[PDB]
Amino acid sequence: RKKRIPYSKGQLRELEREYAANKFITKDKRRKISAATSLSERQITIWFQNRRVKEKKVLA
DNA sequence: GTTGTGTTTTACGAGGTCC
DNA sequence: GGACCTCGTAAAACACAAC
Repeated sequence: RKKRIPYSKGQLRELEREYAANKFITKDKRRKISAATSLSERQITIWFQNRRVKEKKVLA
């Protein structure tokens, strides 16, 4: 705990790209995106959790 | 050029599901 | 008995208004 570190443009690109392809992360694509983005698997799992909330919220 | 103040983006854990 | 996602929460870090 904690501390709040925003994700860079490059990381989000990669994360948004895979999400646009499949909303849900696999274990294999998770460890691929980690290597490519240098983000932790945990961070990635969390961003995905939070990204689904957003897609849900934004329906309006 | 900065004080208002929403809203959004990262964490995390109780609560419950699926192996 | 951990891996994991419904929602809830908390606070960083924006995004606008304004005088």
